[PDB]
Amino acid sequence: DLSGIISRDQFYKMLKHMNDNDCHAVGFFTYDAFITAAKSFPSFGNTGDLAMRKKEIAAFFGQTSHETTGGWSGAPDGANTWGYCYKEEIDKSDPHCDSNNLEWPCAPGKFYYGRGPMMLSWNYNYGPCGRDLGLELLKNPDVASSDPVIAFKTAIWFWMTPQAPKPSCHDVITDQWEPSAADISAGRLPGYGVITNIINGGLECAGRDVAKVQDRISFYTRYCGMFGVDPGSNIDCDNQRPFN
Repeated sequence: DLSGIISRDQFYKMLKHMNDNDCHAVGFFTYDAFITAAKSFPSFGNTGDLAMRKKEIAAFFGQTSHETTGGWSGAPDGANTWGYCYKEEIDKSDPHCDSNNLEWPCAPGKFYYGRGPMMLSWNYNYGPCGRDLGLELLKNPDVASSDPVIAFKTAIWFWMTPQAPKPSCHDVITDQWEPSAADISAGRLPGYGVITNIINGGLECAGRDVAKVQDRISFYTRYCGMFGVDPGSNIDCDNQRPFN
């Protein structure tokens, strides 16, 4: 299974500062929770040859490490060793409630700020995620940051789920996505860049936030080196139009 693609040793070598006193979610994100969560998504890390499976895992941790990073220029061992420092958004002031969404209504008093490795946010994402995971995330979003299995499940759910016009990150990284004519025109080609685009393209790609994109790339390149895989082509999204 996945344990033969990413070992416990590898997991903690990647996330080598997350259990440091300087981080904020010490002991929360465990290797065991990761392996358990991945079982709800059997194709994740299990599609293709060993190099492809390792590249998928590197990409998943590259992106989620950025979403949860505590890194900066002077962080011990380098900024790209400080993934998984947070388990939820620092700024909790906004409930992230779209009261115009009728399918996934906001539960009164509840806040849908970012939680988990992918920083799942908004009632309209907690809703479908909860539906697909068989969990009451819309009524009780806080479970996404109190239970590390649920936390990882929300991240893997995001990774595996197409949200038109977007393919899933999974499909892109496993060479199962065939770009449309519109994608081609927009410079959206298979690679890590289009995964950044799927996750936060509107705020980062087309050169909108080079710093954030470079941090995403820095984690990914580090992890690819540790796994012994090539990060591949189209790693950046500075020449891609955001999806809509």
